[PDB]
Amino acid sequence: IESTPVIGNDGTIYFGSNHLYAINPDGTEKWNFYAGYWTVTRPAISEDGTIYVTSLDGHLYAINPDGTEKWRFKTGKRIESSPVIGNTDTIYFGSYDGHLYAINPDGTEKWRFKTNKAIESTPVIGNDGTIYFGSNHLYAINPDGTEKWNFYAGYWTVTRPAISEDGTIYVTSLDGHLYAINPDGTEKWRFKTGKRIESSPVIGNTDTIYFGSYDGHLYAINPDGTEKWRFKTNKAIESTPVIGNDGTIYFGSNHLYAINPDGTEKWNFYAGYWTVTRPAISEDGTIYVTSLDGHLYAINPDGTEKWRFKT
Repeated sequence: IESTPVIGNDGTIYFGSNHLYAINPDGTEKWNFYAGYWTVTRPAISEDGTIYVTSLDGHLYAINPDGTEKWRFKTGKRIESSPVIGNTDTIYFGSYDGHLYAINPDGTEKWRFKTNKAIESTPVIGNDGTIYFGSNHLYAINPDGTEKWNFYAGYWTVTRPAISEDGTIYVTSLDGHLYAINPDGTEKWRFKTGKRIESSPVIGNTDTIYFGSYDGHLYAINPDGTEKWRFKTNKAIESTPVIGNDGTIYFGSNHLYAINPDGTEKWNFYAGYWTVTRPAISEDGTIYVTSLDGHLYAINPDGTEKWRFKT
């Protein structure tokens, strides 16, 4: 499976399925990290430049900025959860054994927090260091490894949360709700769509909350829980949207869509015969996406192709 591209602070683009490629912004290959047949996730990158990915066969890899392996942490259990960093360089990821793992920067385990469901989603670190993850419900964990609270969207699984500047926590649920949750874990409001949601919410522009639906619409929800607009496409939106520095809302599905803050279409980018990943956007405004045959595309802000890369 191709991962969402990630842009390091220095502009390097990291992408790939079971190889981790590091690409310079001019489209040349910098290095190639290979860990075996297993897909690795999009990386999280620490303040000191260490690159972390999880592999499907249960490793957390720490990789140096030149692509050499620094260490590996082994669990022997499936990982679909992409790692995140917080609380002074701690690395967290979810396991199919049901634990949230916390790993120290030296590759030793800090703690593991047990749950009764596989954690398939990416954890989220709040400004106060709370670690959140969505699975059979929304879990909030303290940095010390103790439970802070749990929020239930009834019976149904929820996505990883988005957290606003004012501390509101948002998740979507499989049955089609967007939930707004207060910092203390109590429900603020809910918004119903009546169709499946697998897309996670993102916040941008004037605290607006965006998510995709299996009805094929991109939804934009005001912070009071009322609908701002919906944008129709011909295919379920299963991936999570992305907000650029100019407020454009992007999402990847059968092609790459760019939507203006007002809900109108900005442009469409097609990657030939292939569906595409979630995009990444660089500070200079270049958009990156991978097609499912493994082409990394660099796309200018106006929707024209800047370059493409496949090894």
